[PDB]
Amino acid sequence: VAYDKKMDTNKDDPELMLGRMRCLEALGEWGQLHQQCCEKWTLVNDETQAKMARMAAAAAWGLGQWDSMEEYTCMIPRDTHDGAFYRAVLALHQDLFSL
Repeated sequence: VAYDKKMDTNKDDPELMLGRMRCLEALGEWGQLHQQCCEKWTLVNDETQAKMARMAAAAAWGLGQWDSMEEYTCMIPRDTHDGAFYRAVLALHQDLFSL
């Protein structure tokens, strides 16, 4: 509700969308989350796309679009735990039982 009010003013800079992507994440609603993600994934910077990448992957898995999951996951840095985990689940879904 707070971010709804806060953004009733206008669309603004980063650190301001990430919050309500996160709340929609924690609430567990994925469809609206992906609706938001697609509308804005392009017209935003890269290091910010990096910030929303994990959310994009999680919502995409929620909707079962691995075609979207694979294009989302190719940005996540390798040193990150969640990046490795999501790459592993992506590969396991497509039956590559060696890597």
